[PDB]
Amino acid sequence: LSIPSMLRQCVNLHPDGTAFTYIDYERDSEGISESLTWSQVYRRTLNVAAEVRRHAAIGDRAVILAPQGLDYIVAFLGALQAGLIAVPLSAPDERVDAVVRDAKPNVVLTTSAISPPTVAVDQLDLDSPIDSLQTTAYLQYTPAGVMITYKNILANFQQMISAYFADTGAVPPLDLFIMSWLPFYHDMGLVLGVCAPIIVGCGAVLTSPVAFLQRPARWLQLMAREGQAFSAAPNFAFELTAAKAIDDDLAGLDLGRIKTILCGSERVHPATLKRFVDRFSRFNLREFAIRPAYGLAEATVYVATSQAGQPPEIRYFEPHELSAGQAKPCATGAGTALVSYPLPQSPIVRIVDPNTNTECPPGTIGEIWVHGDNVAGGYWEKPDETERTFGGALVAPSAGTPVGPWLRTGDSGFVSEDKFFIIGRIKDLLIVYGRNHSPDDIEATIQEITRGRCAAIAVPSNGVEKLVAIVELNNRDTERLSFVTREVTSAISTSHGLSVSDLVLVAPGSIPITTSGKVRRAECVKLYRHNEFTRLD
Ligand SMILES: CCCCCCCCCCCCCCCC(=O)OP(=O)(O)OC[C@H]1O[C@@H](n2cnc3c(N)ncnc32)[C@H](O)[C@@H]1O
Repeated sequence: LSIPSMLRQCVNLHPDGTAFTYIDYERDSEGISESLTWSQVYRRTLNVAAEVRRHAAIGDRAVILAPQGLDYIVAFLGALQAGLIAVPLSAPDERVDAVVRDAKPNVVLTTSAISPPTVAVDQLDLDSPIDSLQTTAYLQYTPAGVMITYKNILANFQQMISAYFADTGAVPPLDLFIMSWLPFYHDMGLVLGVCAPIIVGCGAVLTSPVAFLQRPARWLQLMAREGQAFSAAPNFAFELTAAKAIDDDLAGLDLGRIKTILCGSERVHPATLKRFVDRFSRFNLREFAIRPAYGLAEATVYVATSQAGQPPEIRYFEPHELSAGQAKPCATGAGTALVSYPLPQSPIVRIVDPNTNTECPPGTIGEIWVHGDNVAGGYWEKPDETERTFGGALVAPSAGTPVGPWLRTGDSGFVSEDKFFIIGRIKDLLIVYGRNHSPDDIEATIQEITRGRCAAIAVPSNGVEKLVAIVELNNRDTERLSFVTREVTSAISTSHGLSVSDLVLVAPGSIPITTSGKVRRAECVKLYRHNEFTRLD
């Protein structure tokens, strides 16, 4: 029923079984380990709940402001245990205090090392020998916090276990262990790192994303520990590992026991997936272990994924018609490549015209709408924004299609042969002469000339959008730069039929990224308009 009730059931069945293991690469370059059994985590969870009962009541919000690590886990788990609506955030910012005022928490859960009462859970006697809600568990973040219920989580996990383990009858192997470096304050990292261990019943090997960025090879190492690994990562993280990994760190590594590596949170590029398998197949990586996965925070986390026992399937479509709005399949190798996503059984996906609230015919591109019990009930204390995002109603629905409520994802997609495809985020698209061009395709054209980071943004000017590209380039003459500017400009002209209004050659690190690495094409637009970039001239 509730995460607290399942944790308590993990303690009954397997008191001394390992639950959470955190590898800390901060002091030692090769990492220091520490593990808790189900008994130890429950005990810390109970102790955090006691200190929280002293400051807040059932229904109050508890903001979690801690670095990655075991203390984050018992802070989050201690909140739900005391019947508080947890609020996972990142440790220090103005957009952190925007949440705090939107959520109005009655307690803050912090660490020594970093009006409402604040608790330092590290300084609490967490190993000292010795209620929950049943609807709203936590908010996932004008800032808008998604309301996630235990019914939301459980339903999504049931949809997940069924799709991810369809070839083994929705039963994961006895060997399974979760491995994640994803941050706990993000959709994927929190459900995979903190919740899945308890709901699934396996242990977790966890670390920080700054440790992965330092040395992306630790990801492969930790996955290859005893058992079958279940992990996840954004697309570019697959790139970063295929690039900056040394066969010396991978000395005598077995990757054949890996069970699932999810690729999600951003567009999945076939080019990136081929590099990953072509490079780590040497160490026995099974390619059907790579599972494209689509989702939103508004759906708890999961919407669709690739078939269980097969490697990712790739489809090909004519690029010219794609911009026109039409998906016309073409021969293998020709046109744009897109990862096929089988239309999910649960939740269900439909492609809808955002202007007429009516479904699109197959091959026609519209907005992705989602329906299912994993879809959240709305945004915390935001009635109007909840109506816009969650109040989707289908006009004259097709046979077998509910009329509502539908979650409007803001993503472009289409169906082709009972498979559906994700083009990209609508507001991030570039419209030029009625055609739609996606930044993921543009940057893929640049990212293969420069092999650095990019961002293809749309700057409005006197009634039209103009293509601007921020191109990170290595800093270590005034020619050579011309060869690159001229190279990329022509590569965008011939591959996309677009003119580059401005190419900003910046130093490495200039483009805004996340902690896991998603390029922030949103800020870039105003950093450009406010002339915040320094060019290599
Ligand atoms: C057995 C143990 C249990 C497993 C536990 C693991 C849990 C994680 C599994 C689900 C992974 C699903 C990605 C989560 C998206 C996210 O990270 O959540 P969120 O931050 O809300 O952003 C969402 C927005 O990102 C874009 N996006 C996301 N996936 C995209 C794609 N495959 N292709 C293209 N675009 C894509 C899209 O635009 C969307 O709207």
